Amino acid sequence: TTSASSHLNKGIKQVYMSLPQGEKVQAMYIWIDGTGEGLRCKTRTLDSEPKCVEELPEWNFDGSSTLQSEGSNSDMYLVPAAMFRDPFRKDPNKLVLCEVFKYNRRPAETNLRHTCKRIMDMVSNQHPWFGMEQEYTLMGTDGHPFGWPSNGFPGPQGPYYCGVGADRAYGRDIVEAHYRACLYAGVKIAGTNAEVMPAQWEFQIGPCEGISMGDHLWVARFILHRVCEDFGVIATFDPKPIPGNWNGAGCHTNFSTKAMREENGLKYIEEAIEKLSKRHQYHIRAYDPKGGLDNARRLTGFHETSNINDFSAGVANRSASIRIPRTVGQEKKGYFEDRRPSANCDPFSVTEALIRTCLLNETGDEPFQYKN
Amino acid sequence: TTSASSHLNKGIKQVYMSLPQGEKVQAMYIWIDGTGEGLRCKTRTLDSEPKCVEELPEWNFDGSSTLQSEGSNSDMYLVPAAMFRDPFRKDPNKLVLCEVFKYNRRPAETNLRHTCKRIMDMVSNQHPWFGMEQEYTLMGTDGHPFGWPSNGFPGPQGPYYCGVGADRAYGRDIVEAHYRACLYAGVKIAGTNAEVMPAQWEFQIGPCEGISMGDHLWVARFILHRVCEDFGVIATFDPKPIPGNWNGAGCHTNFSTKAMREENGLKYIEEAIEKLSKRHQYHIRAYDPKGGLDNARRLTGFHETSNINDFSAGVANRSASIRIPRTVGQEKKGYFEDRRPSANCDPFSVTEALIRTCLLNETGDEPFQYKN
Amino acid sequence: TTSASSHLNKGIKQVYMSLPQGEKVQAMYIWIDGTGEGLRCKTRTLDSEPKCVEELPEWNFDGSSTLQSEGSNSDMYLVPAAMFRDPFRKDPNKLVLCEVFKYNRRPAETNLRHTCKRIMDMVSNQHPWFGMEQEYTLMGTDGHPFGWPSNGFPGPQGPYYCGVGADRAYGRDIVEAHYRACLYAGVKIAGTNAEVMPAQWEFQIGPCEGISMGDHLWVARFILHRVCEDFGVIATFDPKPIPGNWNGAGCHTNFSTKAMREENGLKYIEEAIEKLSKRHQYHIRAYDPKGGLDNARRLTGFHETSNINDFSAGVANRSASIRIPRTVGQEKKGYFEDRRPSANCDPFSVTEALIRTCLLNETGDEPFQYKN
Amino acid sequence: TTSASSHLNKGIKQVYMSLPQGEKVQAMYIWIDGTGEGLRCKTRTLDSEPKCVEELPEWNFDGSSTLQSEGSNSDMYLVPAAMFRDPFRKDPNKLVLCEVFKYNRRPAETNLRHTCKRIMDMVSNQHPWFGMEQEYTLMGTDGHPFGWPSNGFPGPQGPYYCGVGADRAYGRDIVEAHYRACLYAGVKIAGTNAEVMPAQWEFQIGPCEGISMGDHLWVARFILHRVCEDFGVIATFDPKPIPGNWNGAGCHTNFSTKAMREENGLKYIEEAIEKLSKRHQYHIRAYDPKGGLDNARRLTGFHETSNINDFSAGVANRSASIRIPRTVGQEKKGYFEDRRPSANCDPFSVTEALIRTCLLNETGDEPFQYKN
Amino acid sequence: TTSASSHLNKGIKQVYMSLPQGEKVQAMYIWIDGTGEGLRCKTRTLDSEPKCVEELPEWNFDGSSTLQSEGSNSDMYLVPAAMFRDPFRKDPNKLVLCEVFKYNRRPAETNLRHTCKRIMDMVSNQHPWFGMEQEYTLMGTDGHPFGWPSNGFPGPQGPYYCGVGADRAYGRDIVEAHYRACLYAGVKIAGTNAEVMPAQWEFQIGPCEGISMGDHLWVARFILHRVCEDFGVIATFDPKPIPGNWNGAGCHTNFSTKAMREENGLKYIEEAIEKLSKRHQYHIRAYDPKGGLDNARRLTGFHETSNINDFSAGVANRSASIRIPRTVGQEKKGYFEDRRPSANCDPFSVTEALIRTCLLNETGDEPFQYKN
Ligand SMILES: Nc1ncnc2c1ncn2[C@@H]1O[C@H](COP(=O)(O)OP(=O)(O)O)[C@@H](O)[C@H]1O
Ligand SMILES: Nc1ncnc2c1ncn2[C@@H]1O[C@H](COP(=O)(O)OP(=O)(O)O)[C@@H](O)[C@H]1O
Ligand SMILES: Nc1ncnc2c1ncn2[C@@H]1O[C@H](COP(=O)(O)OP(=O)(O)O)[C@@H](O)[C@H]1O
Ligand SMILES: Nc1ncnc2c1ncn2[C@@H]1O[C@H](COP(=O)(O)OP(=O)(O)O)[C@@H](O)[C@H]1O
Ligand SMILES: Nc1ncnc2c1ncn2[C@@H]1O[C@H](COP(=O)(O)OP(=O)(O)O)[C@@H](O)[C@H]1O
Ligand SMILES: [Mg+2]
Ligand SMILES: [Mg+2]
Ligand SMILES: [Mg+2]
Ligand SMILES: [Mg+2]
Ligand SMILES: [Mg+2]
Ligand SMILES: [Mg+2]
Ligand SMILES: [Mg+2]
Ligand SMILES: [Mg+2]
Ligand SMILES: [Mg+2]
Ligand SMILES: [Mg+2]
Repeated sequence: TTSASSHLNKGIKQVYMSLPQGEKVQAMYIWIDGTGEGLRCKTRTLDSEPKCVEELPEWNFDGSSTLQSEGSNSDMYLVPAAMFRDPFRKDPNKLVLCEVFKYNRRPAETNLRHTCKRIMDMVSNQHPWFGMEQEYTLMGTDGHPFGWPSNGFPGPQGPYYCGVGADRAYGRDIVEAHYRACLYAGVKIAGTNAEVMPAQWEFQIGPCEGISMGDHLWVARFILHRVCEDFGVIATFDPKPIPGNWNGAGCHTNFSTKAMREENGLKYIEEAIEKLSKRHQYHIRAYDPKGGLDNARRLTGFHETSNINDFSAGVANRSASIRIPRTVGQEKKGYFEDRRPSANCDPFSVTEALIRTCLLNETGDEPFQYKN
Repeated sequence: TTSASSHLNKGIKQVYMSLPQGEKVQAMYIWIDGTGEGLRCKTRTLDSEPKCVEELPEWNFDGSSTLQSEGSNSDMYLVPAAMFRDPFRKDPNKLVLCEVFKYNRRPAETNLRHTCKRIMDMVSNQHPWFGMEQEYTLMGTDGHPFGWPSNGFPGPQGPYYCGVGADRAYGRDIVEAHYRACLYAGVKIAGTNAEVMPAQWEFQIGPCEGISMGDHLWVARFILHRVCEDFGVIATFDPKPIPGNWNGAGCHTNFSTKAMREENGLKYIEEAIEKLSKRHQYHIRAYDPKGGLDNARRLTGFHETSNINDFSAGVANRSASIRIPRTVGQEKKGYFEDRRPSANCDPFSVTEALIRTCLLNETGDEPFQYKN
Repeated sequence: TTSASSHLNKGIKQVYMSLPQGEKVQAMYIWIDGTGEGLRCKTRTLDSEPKCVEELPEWNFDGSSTLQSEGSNSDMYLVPAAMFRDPFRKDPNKLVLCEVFKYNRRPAETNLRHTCKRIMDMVSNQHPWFGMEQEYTLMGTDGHPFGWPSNGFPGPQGPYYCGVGADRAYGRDIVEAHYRACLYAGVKIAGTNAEVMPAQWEFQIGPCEGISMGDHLWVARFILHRVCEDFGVIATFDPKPIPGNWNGAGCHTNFSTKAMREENGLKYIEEAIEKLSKRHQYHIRAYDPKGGLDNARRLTGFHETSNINDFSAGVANRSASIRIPRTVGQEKKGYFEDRRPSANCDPFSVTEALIRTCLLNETGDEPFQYKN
Repeated sequence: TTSASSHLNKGIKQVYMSLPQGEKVQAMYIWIDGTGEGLRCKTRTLDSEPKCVEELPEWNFDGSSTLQSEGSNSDMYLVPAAMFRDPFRKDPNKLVLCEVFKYNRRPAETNLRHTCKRIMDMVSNQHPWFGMEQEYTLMGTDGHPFGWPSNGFPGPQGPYYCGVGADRAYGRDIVEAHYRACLYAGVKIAGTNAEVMPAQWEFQIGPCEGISMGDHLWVARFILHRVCEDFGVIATFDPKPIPGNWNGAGCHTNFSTKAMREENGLKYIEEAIEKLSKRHQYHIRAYDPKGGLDNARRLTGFHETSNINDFSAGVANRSASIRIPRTVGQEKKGYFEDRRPSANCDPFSVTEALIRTCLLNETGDEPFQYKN
Repeated sequence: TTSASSHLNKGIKQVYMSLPQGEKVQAMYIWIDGTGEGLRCKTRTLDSEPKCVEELPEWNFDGSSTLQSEGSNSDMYLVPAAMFRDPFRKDPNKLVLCEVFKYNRRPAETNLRHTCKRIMDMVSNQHPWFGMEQEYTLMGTDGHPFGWPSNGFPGPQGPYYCGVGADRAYGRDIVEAHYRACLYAGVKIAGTNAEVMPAQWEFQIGPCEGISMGDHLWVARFILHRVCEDFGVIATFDPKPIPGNWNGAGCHTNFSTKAMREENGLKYIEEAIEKLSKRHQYHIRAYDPKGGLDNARRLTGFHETSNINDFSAGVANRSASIRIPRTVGQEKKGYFEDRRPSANCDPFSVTEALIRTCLLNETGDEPFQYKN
């Protein structure tokens, strides 16, 4: 059910961690791996506490161990990009998110922040905002959802959405610890709730400005993985973890600009939606690390989902693939929600695709190569 | 016996919860389900601590999954009504109880605090007071009462009422934690005691004036469910959890007015009882969430219970439909107790029916006209 | 072996008990039930901290559940008698001992404090002092002594009296916790030691004047029951728990008066012993809740016990019915010990009979009825 | 879970049963108790092997222990009615089914065979034939269906009907043993199959003539109970053991006479159905051991059942109350089926009601007192 | 629950017991110890198979180990009295029941067959017949009844008497094995049934003539003990093993003579009843191994038992001290039943007392010496 490491005595760990540290500081480097969905990390000591992200050194790792290079020139580079406070070691320790490069100082295949930042630099004038809702399922060490009957199923759906009670919610300790850890670290977490099927949860981040959204999301999921490791369970972002009559997991994203946020933005929202209506296949390709075969499992037209190759829009409709909140419609200003993306999406890719389609008016099936 | 969640290590949870929070504040929203006897909740972050229930925003939820709407017009509203301190995440965090309205901004089917408040407003002058006694049973995850022998029974009744000892009281930790948490939160809890069958307990709320009774009781129920979830057991309000020669569970209500309290209260008490004597079927219908089917299994005439179809009153008689305390009878002032309502009743409905029948001098088998 | 409640996580309980209370305070009422040996309790909240036992209101309970009345007029009365401060909830909470009356406002059958206090205050001038040694057996939830081999026995007696090893003493945690709890509450506890048979212990209380003996002993018994409930074991006062070649349980009593305790008090000690020599059957009947059937199984002339119906006395003779300490004999001052009472005796009855026979002068098979 | 008795070593019992018997013989008596749905048994020793049911003597039992009489005149009589070979002890030992009589020689309250025999005798010319389909569910000692996940459910329905494999058929050994034992005993068992709900099964008895149908069915039930006791599981005939979206249990009955079995009997079948369509309420009341409240939980129009308050007929319609097999319809002769009776019905009552309504042309609400 | 020796592999033993024996024969001796209710046994080898009990030789044992002598003159004699076939080792091995004498060749204290034989020889001409019903309870090694919930109780009484099913009959395999072993051995066993309390059973021995009754009953007790040892459980004959609202155990006895058996024996039956009605205390003293202390705990007036201090008679009344079967009453010949003796009685004493009081017209509280 749970891993062997979770059966050790944690009082010993607390006793050891209670010791005073001294004068030197710990820093943890984190980066994306070659599969486009994993994460890796390492630790090193520093002589004094940094005050900003740009006053700490670069590093390197062995690329042949993460299938990002060959043995002859396995060396790769790590360049810091953003830093936060460390909730597992407390102040003055830090967490560092880095960018990958090849031995010739060129971005790696799975490095998309490089282009996303350049794209954001152009529209900084109107400075949009993003907010995403991440869903996940807690799994045991034997390949079954945590807390489910051994080789069986719980009752039918209907009582588990936003439920309270020992027979209606599984694993709230993880959620509470994750919430507090994100708040302490400095990730702007906005809320949480339980999902339709048991052992399924959700948390939301934002609104975030420009490039910071992807960094915030990535650090949040790193923290989730670390906490789950502490408790001895597994967190998975698979879009369809359990086949059959059980809901899937998505990553709905909310978007707005200054024009929409101002008075009478509904017309701008409408024009943006009409622009989006003509790039369905391009966006579907963008929203998946494997081109869309993963999202093919989830999007089937039922269980509060729309069809893979059908575009629609509406107000208060949760199966339209794009919806306007009723309050937003009534007030004639706000944002709109896109609910095609999958749970294992890449925030940089999704955000860049949306920005390109909406603000730069470009069309086709291949992104415009370069802009000044 | 106990849930899998209860077998995780709680020291980790404690160390995570001991971190400083910062400047943000957490708030939990609670509302009543579409079946009339369930609860749901979810959380959000706020920029600063509120100091009144009128200075925090509204929200919404998906009604399709709570059995109160359909997909096309699923969205529903939430309007805060009362506020308390959060005992699970201490200050400055809060918890909020709210009402439910549908898309056209009309009260939902299961919302009755609206009318209850509207009528308490017009009855205000008499300053009515209420007090209620809630009973419940503790159950394991396998469907048997907590602590009972596996596929068996404990000894016969008689030594379990207000008992002390490892062989006479089951699950006192839950009770102690629940009472302390209620006091911290600010609910008007008045006491507790053990009941006739083992693993059965009770707590009392009040006295409180007017509309506050319902929200106090509902918040106490939510706190109990949360504490039981933390410990890994289930709390049920079923009127007849175990068939046979075992006691049921009820919700005795106490009623009073300023005239009955100041002096010569028996004169008003007797006439109120007389007026209540001729609305038996109406009150029985009001006291149940499903028209009275559930209560039929409890009220049978024995086990210190009155019959369903018979009305009675007396002094110090615990087998009647209405009881008058001996001290009240002696001192000529006080209150009287109604023993018909079942353990899974709705306080809003109960108090509304009581006020209508007693103080408004109404009659008939139908709810009265819109106003009074 | 141990109860199911003992297998819950107590860190959660401590965390919930680690919250501030506020302005309101809790009081726990305790009284003796209709069997003459059981205890019951209830809790209620007060607006402010009481300063003396005279500030507490009276209360009531349902006598049909406790086997002391009928459902028609089950209601009884509770009137506080003594007050201590609660060691399970810390300051400013309290626990209060009460005596029971019938609905006529007269004492109940098992209420003996009423006459005991009246007799005590009639000889108060003499300043009588009492001390009692209470012993008990720790039992598992399956009906066997705690820590004993499953269905087996430990070695023969001889090494367990005041043993100091893991193979010589069973359950010292309970003993230490009980000692500290009594000291914090304010009971007049004087010492403890392990007994001849494994898993058997004893504690001493006194000396205290007049009517305080019964109150102190009863409150100590309640505290022991609560602590054992916390740890998940059972404490029993049965005079002969294990049949065969194993020691029994008794409650020796020490008695003193101002006349004695002075220079050459041995004269009065011997005079009182001779006076007591005449009422053996009366004292034997008094010393047992059920007239002496229980004490028959213990008093058999073996294991340092005297015969049931044979009176004897001597200095430093532990096999006699009455014993005088050797130091008392050497100094010619002090007290004498009565070894007849059984472990489940009633202090009020025992002390009243002792004073009747020693300070007052009474004879015959019945007590003097006209208040003396 | 399974019973404690099932964990003993059965090789010892086999070794003991291998002993040669001798010249004495054993006989087991079986009868119905006061609840109307229970069986009891006991054993006697005989001097020689009987050749027919006429050679066995009468006996008696204490009726105060089966709630069938009072303690003053508790004696009741047993009169043998049918005989079979014993499959648990093998030849020459016997099984005997008996009728119950009162101390004054009047039939007991739950003795319907007495009237059924006369009713069947008065219509011996037609040579009626009957056939019943008994459905049942296997349960563990913990109260859940055998083989189901602990506190959980198996997959949705559809693959279990007439299933084969370790994951779609639970407990086939019991079915095999029961079939073989019935064949050895001499009961007319026609077939068996697995049912829609996992752990649910069915077996068919018939065709039998006249009064023998009830005897065969009762003996079959007894043998099933004994086999399940040997294996350590429980067999329940409750119409609706699991609430929700799961199948119930019925006791469909097949009926025909010589005229119907002859050529062009479809006319007789149709007129019988016609005259049967008038006494729906009477037949519903007769088809229940308690009166019909039990069958109300199964007949609701769902999962291949007709509504309790409506009467309907058809050829291939399995949702109607009466059905006519397609083969019968094509060939113009045969039998017809009744699908109303519940799983825990009494065959004597069912057959008596069918005969009275169809062949004796009775009408009204109360049975004709004498003769028909 | 079950003993360690019952967890061994029994196939090995079964393999070993299949070896051909040879020309030697084993014989096991059985005798009653000094407590008056315990059995002992041992085995020896014989050269040839004996044909009658007179061919077996004498033997001896060490009485110091059975508390029947002292260490100096410890030797005691054994004299064969009856012979049976061995069911545990099969033919041609034997069982032998013996009498006990001390070193000077006269009966020991607990040897009553010596006197019973002479008393029976005195009245041989009347051909008395006896029959007894033995009740017993099965227990685990932990001290609780076999199959009972761990530290709990099953449902209330009512369904267990003569029950069938996994949930209402505990340990039928032992009953079956004991029945078959007795039949093979040659004991006159007449039947068996399940009793009111779960795990309680009964078997009937008779009708035996004269002195053979005690021999048959003792051998049956021994066989039951050996079978239970094989299965790993304990059989206890205590009259009241479980205090409370649970049935006790008795050893009812049935008696007749040739005159009673012949026509119009009712006069002799009632004559004997009236003759017995005036020696209640003497018979109560004789019907116990310790003067009647044990039986006092069973006879209390309820649970179909008569009061210890009263004598009664009637027809078909199971609450009286004596009873005449309704069949006997309807006819004018038969037998009568005495329900006073306890489960742990001695058949020799019971039969001797009945004969002396009913056929020798003895009087007083002492037995007449020598012949009558
Ligand atoms: N003006 C805005 N621009 C972008 N995102 C916004 C804006 N206002 C709110 N959001 C985001 O919308 C999200 C709301 O998600 P959620 O409450 O789960 O909506 P729903 O449950 O109705 O899909 C929040 O994460 C928030 O950050
Ligand atoms: N004047 C009053 N008006 C209304 N309710 C009152 C008044 N005084 C006391 N009560 C209520 O009466 C209740 C007493 O309940 P409880 O003591 O459990 O009743 P019982 O003694 O029948 O068990 C308390 O919850 C309290 O709030
Ligand atoms: N003057 C006195 N009057 C009454 N009791 C006394 C007096 N002096 C001591 N005692 C009591 O005698 C009790 C028994 O002492 P204890 O240590 O048990 O000695 P022992 O075990 O040898 O009997 C103590 O609890 C003490 O309070
Ligand atoms: N001529 C007949 N008269 C009465 N009953 C019959 C006749 N022929 C067959 N039956 C009965 O019909 C039943 C058919 O059982 P089954 O095939 O399970 O029914 P279904 O086809 O509805 O599942 C058998 O139990 C059999 O005894
Ligand atoms: N003629 C008789 N003389 C003596 N004993 C008899 C006679 N007939 C039957 N019995 C005895 O009756 C006993 C059976 O009684 P039982 O069936 O237990 O009756 P119940 O259970 O109603 O008390 C047998 O042990 C048998 O020895
Ligand atoms: Mg959301
Ligand atoms: Mg959304
Ligand atoms: Mg109350
Ligand atoms: Mg009350
Ligand atoms: Mg001492
Ligand atoms: Mg002492
Ligand atoms: Mg069928
Ligand atoms: Mg059919
Ligand atoms: Mg019998
Ligand atoms: Mg009998």
